[PDB]
Amino acid sequence: IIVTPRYTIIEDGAINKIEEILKKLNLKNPLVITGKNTKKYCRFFYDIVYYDEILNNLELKKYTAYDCVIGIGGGRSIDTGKYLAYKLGIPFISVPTTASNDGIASPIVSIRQPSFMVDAPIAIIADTEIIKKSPRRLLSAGMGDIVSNITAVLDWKLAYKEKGEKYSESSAIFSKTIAKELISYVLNSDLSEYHNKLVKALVGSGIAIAIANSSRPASGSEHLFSHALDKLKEEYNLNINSLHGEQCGIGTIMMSYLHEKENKKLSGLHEKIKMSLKKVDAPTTAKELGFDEDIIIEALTMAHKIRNRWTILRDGLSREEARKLAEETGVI
Amino acid sequence: IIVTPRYTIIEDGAINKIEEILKKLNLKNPLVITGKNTKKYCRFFYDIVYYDEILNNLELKKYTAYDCVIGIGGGRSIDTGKYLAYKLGIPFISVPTTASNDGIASPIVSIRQPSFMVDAPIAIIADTEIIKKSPRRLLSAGMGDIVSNITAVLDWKLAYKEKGEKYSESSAIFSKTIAKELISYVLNSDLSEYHNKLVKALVGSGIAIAIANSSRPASGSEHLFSHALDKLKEEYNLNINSLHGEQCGIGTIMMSYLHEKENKKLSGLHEKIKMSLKKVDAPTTAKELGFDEDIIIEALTMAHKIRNRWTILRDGLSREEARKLAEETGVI
Ligand SMILES: NC(=O)C1=CN([C@@H]2O[C@H](COP(=O)(O)OP(=O)(O)OC[C@H]3O[C@@H](n4cnc5c(N)ncnc54)[C@H](OP(=O)(O)O)[C@@H]3O)[C@@H](O)[C@H]2O)C=CC1
Ligand SMILES: NC(=O)C1=CN([C@@H]2O[C@H](COP(=O)(O)OP(=O)(O)OC[C@H]3O[C@@H](n4cnc5c(N)ncnc54)[C@H](OP(=O)(O)O)[C@@H]3O)[C@@H](O)[C@H]2O)C=CC1
Ligand SMILES: [K+]
Ligand SMILES: [K+]
Ligand SMILES: [Zn+2]
Ligand SMILES: [Zn+2]
Repeated sequence: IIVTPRYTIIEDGAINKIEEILKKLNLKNPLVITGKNTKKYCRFFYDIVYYDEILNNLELKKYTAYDCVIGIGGGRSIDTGKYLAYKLGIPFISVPTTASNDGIASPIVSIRQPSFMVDAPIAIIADTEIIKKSPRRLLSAGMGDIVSNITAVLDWKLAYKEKGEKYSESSAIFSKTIAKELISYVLNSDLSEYHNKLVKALVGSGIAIAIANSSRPASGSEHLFSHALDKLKEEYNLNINSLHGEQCGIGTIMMSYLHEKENKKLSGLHEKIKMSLKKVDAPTTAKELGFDEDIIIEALTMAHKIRNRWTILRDGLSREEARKLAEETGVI
Repeated sequence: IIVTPRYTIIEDGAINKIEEILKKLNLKNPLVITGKNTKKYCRFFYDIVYYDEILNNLELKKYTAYDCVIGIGGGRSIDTGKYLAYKLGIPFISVPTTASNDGIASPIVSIRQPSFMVDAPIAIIADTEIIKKSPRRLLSAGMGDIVSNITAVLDWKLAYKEKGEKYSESSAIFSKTIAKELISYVLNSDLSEYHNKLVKALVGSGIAIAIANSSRPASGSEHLFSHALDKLKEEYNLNINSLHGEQCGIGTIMMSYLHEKENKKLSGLHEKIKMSLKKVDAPTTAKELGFDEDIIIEALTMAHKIRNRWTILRDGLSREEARKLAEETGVI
């Protein structure tokens, strides 16, 4: 069984179409989940809750009256609403106020690792006028999440070839081509439609996940690396507000380089990815990202263990190989 | 808006999931539309109506009570139910009993030309046990409807290039790769999962249409050719039981060859397509299809006029060109 969105809207002023969509879906009493910084975009009568409240106290019969959940804001607002909808057995509507990650339209819940699959949101309502004005850092981070499809798909193919893992060529090429087109737009344009093209790309990626019934087309080694970084932040109680997308971008730079070494046909791939990220002002080094080199290296060595998913990392990098990789790609 | 299916089920015994799916969609009063040969698969107590009977006297408050339409059967049952759902402003559930064309999951209504866009079905319930047993000719025809994505996409790229028509690389490559995968499966395997792979491909193709908001990834000059054939059958009152997919398959052979003349990198594409069609016993010649060579030639010369859609046919083939084309590809 494949669950996809029913409705997808990407346009200026889309936020005003919430009610139209609810009506189309025969829904009447949403619970809105949002953030403190995004509450200003919530202009309607519906009940509103902040994702903090929910998160501190998951478990509930408190939510009995709602026939759906609307997640408005950033990745965490969305992710939290998605999870909540799942727990309540009701549809989820995704209303991103930025373009920072591919959770927007994905069936993936990433509240706490390990992440799991639920239903894709029933609707995606992406107001590009709001998104255009979101903090630049979040838009830049979104690029990180998109370029990662490239290594995710490379890693998927690899897992197919070397471990006979189940693979779909048509899903993979869809996911990959989304990334390719955005890279090529970023490298050849004035960027005046970047926010638009980025949100379309992120939504496309979520659909790819749904259709493949797997995060494989959107998540591979580069994501393992990012999760490792997250683990280490928590562990060492580091105070670094690096974004998910940013970490994935840097991850992709390095993992694309590993794939390049083994396959001369991909010559210049890692450079092109790095360039695309620089062009939109996403970080490409550990220093810009806020991390000491030892954390990057530790994250690399542990990345293959984060999940049971074969990638170009294979059975793992040594500290020495990790250091080399990170040096050669300019991450440190 | 992009409107896509919500639920997609492709598996043995899927027909028994209708109740479950209706419940998930909070739908409770369907009208079932079916055919005389497929009524036997309607094992439920819903109201049932035959498409032919609805088709003659179309235009209605007879149906005010239903909250959805379920189309069960072949292309025409589905196409009729889809149309009806659209007229009533209610969701359509698609329940194919064969795999004969891409109307299964598409937002296209093709009752009579010109065909138009509506909503994608809200659910696709494809029982591969039923479909496996459908008349072999219909399964063979389905291949015709799949390979046509290749020329459709070639024609789309050409319209982008030459007329600046709106184009999506990621949708196009998805649609095209679906066809490639299935061709490759057909040429490499024992065909024991062909029905299953075919249904998945046809559904994928419908999703591609939805996502592109256009029939472009799935319908080009080859489909024009097929419509022209249909026009001529009606006009000369020919009694030829040729299927839509069959006609598209042969169309594809010829249109590929036109693309080949201008782009040598594609050379041999049309022969591979021909081979794939032969491997599943779809017709590849006018004689197998049931037509006289003059009808083929006339259809070719009129195809570009069937709709306002720029293709490799451009402003049209002369009868002499048409004959050469059909001769050079072995169609006549
Ligand atoms: N594999 C993974 O880990 C994935 C995880 N996710 C989920 O996404 C999260 C990351 O999301 P991300 O967006 O990167 O980070 P956050 O959701 O933490 O967002 C960062 C900040 O940006 C703010 N913000 C968002 N939009 C606007 C706007 N228009 N104007 C002003 N501020 C805005 C948010 O405000 P506020 O405080 O109001 O929220 C938040 O404070 C993860 O933690 C996870 O829950 C999603 C995809 C993949
Ligand atoms: N581009 C286009 O123009 C497109 C058009 N269409 C629409 O679809 C139609 C073509 O559909 P297609 O399926 O090729 O042709 P039809 O639906 O006309 O015919 C299929 C025939 O097979 C029978 N049948 C189907 N499944 C079974 C089964 N499991 N067992 C026994 N018999 C079965 C049907 O029965 P029954 O007689 O009971 O119906 C029908 O007689 C077109 O006429 C058009 O309306 C669809 C997609 C694209
Ligand atoms: K991604
Ligand atoms: K097609
Ligand atoms: Zn991600
Ligand atoms: Zn067709």
